[PDB]
This record gives sequence, C-alpha cells and structure tokens, in this order.
Amino acid sequence: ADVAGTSNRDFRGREQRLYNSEQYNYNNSLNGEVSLWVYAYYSDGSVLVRNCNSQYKVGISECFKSLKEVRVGQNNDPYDEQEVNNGVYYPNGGEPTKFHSNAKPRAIQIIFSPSVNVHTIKMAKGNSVSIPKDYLQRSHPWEATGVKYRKIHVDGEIVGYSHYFELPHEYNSISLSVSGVHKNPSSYNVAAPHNIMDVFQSCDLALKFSNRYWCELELINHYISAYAYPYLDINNHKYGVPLNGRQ
Amino acid sequence: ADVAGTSNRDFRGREQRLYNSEQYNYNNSLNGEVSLWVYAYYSDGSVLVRNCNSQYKVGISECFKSLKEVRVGQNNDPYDEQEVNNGVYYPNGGEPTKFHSNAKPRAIQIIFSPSVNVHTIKMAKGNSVSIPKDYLQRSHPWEATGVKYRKIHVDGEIVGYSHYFELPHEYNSISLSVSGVHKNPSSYNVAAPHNIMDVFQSCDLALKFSNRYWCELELINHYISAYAYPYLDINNHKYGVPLNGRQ
Amino acid sequence: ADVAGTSNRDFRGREQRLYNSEQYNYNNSLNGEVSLWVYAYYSDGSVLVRNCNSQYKVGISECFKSLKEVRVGQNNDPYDEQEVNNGVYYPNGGEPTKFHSNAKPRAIQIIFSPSVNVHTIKMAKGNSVSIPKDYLQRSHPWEATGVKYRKIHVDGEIVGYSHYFELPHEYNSISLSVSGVHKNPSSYNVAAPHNIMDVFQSCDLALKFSNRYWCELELINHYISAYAYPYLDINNHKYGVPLNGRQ
Ligand SMILES: Nc1nc2c(ncn2[C@@H]2O[C@H](COP(=O)(O)OP(=O)(O)OP(=O)(O)O)[C@@H](O)[C@H]2O)c(=O)[nH]1
Ligand SMILES: Nc1nc2c(ncn2[C@@H]2O[C@H](COP(=O)(O)OP(=O)(O)OP(=O)(O)O)[C@@H](O)[C@H]2O)c(=O)[nH]1
Ligand SMILES: Nc1nc2c(ncn2[C@@H]2O[C@H](COP(=O)(O)OP(=O)(O)OP(=O)(O)O)[C@@H](O)[C@H]2O)c(=O)[nH]1
Ligand SMILES: Nc1ncnc2c1ncn2[C@@H]1O[C@H](COP(=O)(O)OP(=O)(O)OP(=O)(O)O)[C@@H](O)[C@H]1O
Ligand SMILES: Nc1ncnc2c1ncn2[C@@H]1O[C@H](COP(=O)(O)OP(=O)(O)OP(=O)(O)O)[C@@H](O)[C@H]1O
Ligand SMILES: Nc1ncnc2c1ncn2[C@@H]1O[C@H](COP(=O)(O)OP(=O)(O)OP(=O)(O)O)[C@@H](O)[C@H]1O
Ligand SMILES: [Cl-]
Ligand SMILES: [Cl-]
Ligand SMILES: [Cl-]
Ligand SMILES: [Mg+2]
Ligand SMILES: [Mg+2]
Ligand SMILES: [Mg+2]
Repeated sequence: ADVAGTSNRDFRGREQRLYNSEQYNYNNSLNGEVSLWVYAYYSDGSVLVRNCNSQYKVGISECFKSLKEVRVGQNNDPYDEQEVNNGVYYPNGGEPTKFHSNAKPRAIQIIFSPSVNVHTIKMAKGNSVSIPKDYLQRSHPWEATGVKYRKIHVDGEIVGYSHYFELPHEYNSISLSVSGVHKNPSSYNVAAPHNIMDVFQSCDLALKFSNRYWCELELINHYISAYAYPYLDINNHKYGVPLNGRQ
Repeated sequence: ADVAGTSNRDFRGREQRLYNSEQYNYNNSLNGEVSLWVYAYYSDGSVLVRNCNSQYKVGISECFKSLKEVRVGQNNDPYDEQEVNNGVYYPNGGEPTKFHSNAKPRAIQIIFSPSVNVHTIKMAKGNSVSIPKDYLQRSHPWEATGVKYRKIHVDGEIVGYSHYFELPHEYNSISLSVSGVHKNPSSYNVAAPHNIMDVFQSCDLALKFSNRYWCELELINHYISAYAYPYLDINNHKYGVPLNGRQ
Repeated sequence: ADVAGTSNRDFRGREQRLYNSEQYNYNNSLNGEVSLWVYAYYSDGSVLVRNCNSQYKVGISECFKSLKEVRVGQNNDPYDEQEVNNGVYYPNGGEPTKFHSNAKPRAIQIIFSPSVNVHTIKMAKGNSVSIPKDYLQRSHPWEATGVKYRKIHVDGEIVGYSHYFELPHEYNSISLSVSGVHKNPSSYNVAAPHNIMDVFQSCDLALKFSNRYWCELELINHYISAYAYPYLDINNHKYGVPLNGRQ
C-alpha cells in the first residue's frame, strides 16, 4: 500500500476528514439539532446551565425565581428567599434579612449552536414579574438581538454564537426567554403543511438539561469540553471543536 | 403659547391621549401581548397566581397537585399531602391525617387581557388524574367557555375578561388548563406559512410568572395595580386602567 | 314488550353496544384524545407515571434527573443524589456515597392510547446530559420506533400500544422524550391553516399527570383499572377495556 500522509490514497485520512465534515454538515441539515444554552453566573462562582436541544427551532423560558441559585441538598434559606422574591416583585414588598440576594444572577450568557440562523434569534429580557417592557400594553413580546451575537471562532470555524450581558446593578432583576430557529437556506418551509406536524412533535421531543456547576473551570471541563459544546469564558477564551473539512 | 386646556393647541394634552391610545391599540395589534392569569384561592385567604404572557396565543396547564397551596419555606406536611393526593386520585387510596386538605383551592378565577378573542377561549377543567370528562374515551379535550366570561369594565372600557368558579364541595378536585388566542380581525393567518415559525417561537418566548400572595388585598396592591393588570375581587369590584381615547 | 335478549327490539341492549362503540370511535375521531404514559420502574418496586392527554398530538420530555425516584415527604438524600447526578453527567465527576443510585429507573414502559398512529411515534432516548446520540453534531433528534410497539389486545381489540425496555446495566443512564400523533385517516391536515391555531391551543390545553405508586399492583388497581387505561404488567398480562361493537 501507499505510505501514510504522502499521497491521495490515504483513505484513512480522507475518511477522517469526511467523518468530521459529515457531522458539521449534518448538524446544519434540517435533520439536525439546533441547541441553546443559557448560563446564569452567581457571585459564589457557580454557574447554572439551562440547555435545550431540538430540531427546527429551540428555546428556553425562565422567570426571576427560576434563574436564582439553588444549592441542591444545602441550605437555601427558602423562606427568606421567598421574601426576597416578594421584595423584588414590588419595592418594599417583602421582609427578607438582606438587601441583595446572592442567589441573583450576576450575568447571563446565551450561546447557540452553529446551526442557528442568527436573524431568527429572539429574546424577552423582562422585569421581575415577567413583563417584557415594564407594562404589557407597551410590550413587544421579544427583541431581535442577533446583531449583538459574537461568533465563537476556533481554527477559523464558527463553532457557536454568544450574547453576554452582565447584571451588576441592584435593579438588574430579570425574567428571560430566548428562541432561535435552525438554519434553513432552502425555500422549503419546515412548518408548512407537508411537515408542520413534525415541528409540533419537535416541541414534544426537545431534550432539556439543567445543572449548577460549582465553577467555570468545572463547567468547561465536565460539560462544555466533554460534549463538544461551544463556550466563551470570562477571559474571552473560545472553546469548541472545528469540524468542517478538518481531520 | 396658548393656555392649557382651552384650545386645540394643547399638544401636551393631545400627546397624552395618543400615548394611552397607542398602548391600548398596540396591545390589540398582532405585535401585542395576549395574557392569561389563573388565580387559585385558598381557605387561609392566600392566592396563588399563575400568569403567562405571549404573542399570538397563550395558555396555562395545571394538574391537581400543582394547584395546591405551597407555603415556600414553611411547613407543608409533604408526606401527609402526598397521601392526600393518593386519596384524591382514587377514593380511599391514601392515609392522610385529614378529611379535607386546606391546600385545595376553594375557587378559581381565570382572567384574560382585553386583547383576547373570547370566542377562542378553551378550558379543560378535568378530574384529579387529569382527564377532562371522567374517562379519556368520552372526553372532548376542552370546553369553549367564552360565553361565560364577564367583561371587566372600568370607565366604560373593557380592561379584561373574567371567568370565576368556586370549588366549595368536597368533590371539587380538579386539574385545569386554559387557552386563548390573541384578537385577529384581519384575514391574515398568523400561523399560516408566512409567519408560522414565529408562532412556534412565541411558544418558546412566552414569559411565565407564579407567586402566592398572602391575601387578595396584597395581590390587588402589589401585583394587579402595580402592573396595570385587570382584576375582579370578591366584592365584585373592578380593577384596571382605561386607556383608549383617554388621558 | 319483547323479552330481554331474545329479539331485535332489545333497545337497552342496542343502546349499550352503541354507547361503547361511540366512545371507542369518538376517541379515534379528530375531536378525541391521544394519550401517552411513560412508566419508570424503580428497584424498590415503586413506579413513577408521567401522563399527558391531548388533542391532535401528545408528548412527554424528561431528563436524567427528572426520571429519578423521588419519595415525596421522605428522605431522598438530596445532596448525595446531586453528587450522583454530577458523577453520571461525567465519569468521576462527583463524590456520592454510592456506586449505583437506587433512584435510577430499572426500566421504562411507554404506552400509547389506541388512538395513536404508530407510524408517527418518535423517541429521543438520550444520554445523561440530554443528547440523543452521544454528540449533538451526529444526532438525529429522534428515532421512529413504532415497529417495536406491541399491541395490547383484550378480547381481540387493540386497547393500546406498548414499548418496553429495561435499563439493567450501570451505563443505562438516560434522558427521554416521546411523541405520538393522533390517528388521522382523512386527508384533512389538522395543522394546515384552517385549523392550525387549534393545534397550538392543544399544546396549551394538554393535561399532565404525575405520581409515584408504591408498586405495580397499586398502579394497576388505582390508576390503570380505575380510569380504563391500557397496561401490560411484568408477567405480560394485558389490561384495558374493549369497547368497539361490545356490550
Ligand atoms: N495553515 C497553517 N498552519 C500552520 C502554519 N504554521 C503552523 N501551523 C499550525 O498547523 C495547523 C494546521 O495544520 P493543517 O491542518 O495540517 O494544515 P491546513 O492549512 O489545515 O491544510 P489541510 O488540512 O491539509 O487542507 C494550524 O492549526 C497551526 O496551528 C502555517 O504556516 N499555516
Ligand atoms: N362624562 C361625564 N363625566 C362626569 C360628569 N360629571 C362628573 N364626571 C366625572 O368626570 C369624568 C370624565 O371627565 P373627562 O374625561 O374630562 O370627560 P370625557 O367625557 O371623557 O370627555 P373627553 O375626555 O374630553 O373626550 C368621569 O370619570 C366622571 O367621574 C358628567 O356629567 N359627564
Ligand atoms: N365468541 C365466543 N365466546 C365464547 C365461546 N365460549 C365461551 N365464550 C365466552 O363468551 C364471551 C363472548 O360472549 P358474547 O360477547 O356474548 O359473544 P360475541 O361473540 O361477542 O357475539 P355478539 O356480541 O352477540 O355479537 C367471550 O369473551 C368468551 O370468554 C365461544 O364459543 N365463542
Ligand atoms: N501560523 C499560521 N500561519 C498561517 N495560517 C495559520 C497559522 N495558524 C493557524 N492558521 C490557519 O488560520 C486559520 C485560522 O486559524 P486560527 O488559529 O487563527 O483560528 P482561531 O483559533 O480563531 O485563532 P485565535 O483564537 O488565535 O484568534 C486556520 O485555517 C488555520 O489553519
Ligand atoms: N356622572 C356622569 N355622567 C355622565 N357620564 C359619566 C358620569 N360618570 C362617568 N361617566 C361616563 O360614563 C362612561 C362610563 O363610565 P363609568 O364610570 O360608568 O364606568 P364604570 O367604572 O364601568 O362604572 P361602574 O364601575 O360604576 O359601573 C364613561 O365614558 C364616563 O366618562
Ligand atoms: N372459547 C372461545 N371460542 C371462540 N371464540 C372466543 C372464545 N373465547 C373468546 N373468544 C372470542 O375471540 C376473540 C378474541 O378474544 P380473546 O379472549 O382471545 O382475546 P384476548 O383477551 O386477546 O385473549 P388472550 O388474552 O387470552 O390472548 C373475541 O372476539 C372473543 O369473543
Ligand atoms: Cl436537509
Ligand atoms: Cl398588526
Ligand atoms: Cl373527525
Ligand atoms: Mg486542515
Ligand atoms: Mg375622557
Ligand atoms: Mg360481543
């Protein structure tokens, strides 16, 4: 046989490159996943991830309470934190023993898989009682924020998209929903009658994941890297696995 | 300049009236919210609200368990109340220490924003195991109850719609889902192929809110009134903010 | 009058047969329910049921954590079980006091009502972090498993469909979503524009039920049999109520 890495008959080499290319392009096919991660960062350094993986379109919807840090199996002062909720839903509306709950997110990162079309991204960053813009009567139910999404590049390939905003002020008390649609460069509407019921089933079939990791290092190591997910850390370091045309 | 309140050149006055009119009519545009509140009233006077706010259509789905009173951070006798659940799912099916759980709702109020079309309202008021009408085989999955919805009028304007039913009998053990569609007097189908994927995204983007307020006064003060929501209290008093054509 | 059971004028007899036939065929009409049960079996003999009942289509979506046994109001070692979660999401990723959590399901049974079309059934049996097939890039978001569904026959009638798989190995750590579409032998697309918004409302109106029964006997007695649901027990015994053309 020919010698490895010296000719066009390194079929092992060609097959490796095709395997990676097939995965990248399958993901971008209408058969492929579109994935969304919402990361809530807490002052103790831990990070809640909410993930959804689905065909055609994907989303996550959270309220003020559901974004708050919960240390499973540890003390979370639930009565006091309910009083925090009451005090955040209406000024002077509760009697907690604290001014600022350390369970409040300090920041949010939204990351999409590279199979999203950024022009379809929508976000409702609402107030603490789940209104998009102060009052329902004046609220568009979303903002289209795609132009703010940064490309996560690795080795010249887009491995994902990130929108990051901090919540450093005392009044940064939010509710949050996010939605994105899978790329479709064809003119075949996946939600027209020939395929519409499959998009309804995709709403059923969407897989969700949630966990609170004790720090960003642990998240990077045992979540992001373990499962070939894209990420951007606090030092602007990019994570992900480039696949198209690559060995 | 002209003197305030004496001529057609009170532009401040005209702008105020337009601001309010724009909010009312924006809410009724296809860009606007449609909102649903389900209020569960408990014997201790507290009130659970479940709220969802979304474009195009909106709904809430609850089971017997999820409607039960939960006092966050206080004693809820969870084992005993699981035995209540077992005893309510099947007669003589549990061993709780009580005949009637005070966590059971005594009444339900359903309120829609004025941007709902009442002809589209649907409700599945089911039994304790989440069947609409005793057995699945005979169950239509909803009832269309719009004709029972009362207009909440303030200053001659419809600020919302209410359907209220008490659950005063021991056998009033329910599951509950409710759905309504945003007004659309145009013939443009928001869920036809030109816009269908946006209605799917609206399912993602819908913002939800839940809280248990200690009484109806507190609910009126720090929830309803605070956020310009419609309401009807036990004394048939109407709450809401009239906007169309008004300063 | 004629004597009972001796002539074609036993109208009581004819009405009984029609009552049962009407229920069976109503269930199969587009007005009827389609229902899904996911049963998670635990080593202590208890069984979690997740049920959804809806028009047009139905589904259930669970993650690794949500399938785990929870004994309401009893000790569940929540910190230790969070460490189990960490150790199952990534090998050697936690520090629980155990090798195998007895809260892990030992098996799953999926049962559909007889009103499902088995060709529409889809399942995403994913890994512990809610990826269908190890990595998102290579994942079709479902498998179509209808050919594996067994008919639950009683008295020669199909009363439901079952797919059952055990999880007996230590590496059988899963996430799970399932979806099925209601029979529609007509060419009228229930999700084409004439009726599409009603299918969106059906997503709102779907009723859900969850409970953990202490054993299969109790499940059979107070859940399955009580509410005329189909079932298949560990001894391959079939349960359900035959209705079509029957008294
Ligand atoms: N492209 C490129 N890579 C370099 C160079 N010098 C060092 N490198 C490293 O080599 C890596 C690329 O190697 P290859 O993947 O084999 O080269 P390639 O440009 O991708 O070409 P093919 O994969 O064969 O089509 C990069 O990730 C760099 O870190 C250079 O001059 N050009
Ligand atoms: N319309 C009306 N309001 C009265 C009358 N007497 C007292 N009011 C009070 O005045 C309020 C209405 O005042 P306005 O809003 O300035 O009058 P309007 O009828 O709405 O007329 P415009 O807003 O200028 O178009 C009502 O809410 C009443 O409580 C009356 O005779 N007619
Ligand atoms: N069909 C049938 N059933 C039998 C026979 N012997 C005993 N059985 C029992 O009788 C039951 C059926 O009785 P029926 O329902 O009155 O008879 P059928 O065949 O359904 O006929 P119709 O309901 O009158 O149309 C079955 O469930 C059997 O358990 C037999 O020879 N033929
Ligand atoms: N020294 C080099 N000279 C020429 N091309 C390079 C070199 N290093 C990498 N490349 C190529 O440049 C392209 C972009 O790779 P690069 O490493 O810059 O991506 P990146 O990870 O986004 O970079 P960075 O994260 O440092 O901004 C790839 O096609 C890669 O093969
Ligand atoms: N004394 C009055 N004479 C004439 N018109 C009035 C008077 N008070 C209010 N109105 C007008 O009548 C219309 C209805 O207002 P009204 O106060 O009756 O509404 P409402 O809050 O639904 O009343 P209620 O709650 O007392 O039944 C409004 O256009 C308002 O401007
Ligand atoms: N002894 C019998 N002779 C003839 N027909 C019978 C007899 N018993 C039942 N049947 C008929 O046969 C058909 C199938 O009934 P059967 O009792 O076999 O259903 P099944 O409950 O699926 O059976 P099994 O669970 O024992 O496999 C029905 O129409 C029934 O009326
Ligand atoms: Cl494709
Ligand atoms: Cl419009
Ligand atoms: Cl029909
Ligand atoms: Mg290369
Ligand atoms: Mg006026
Ligand atoms: Mg018979």
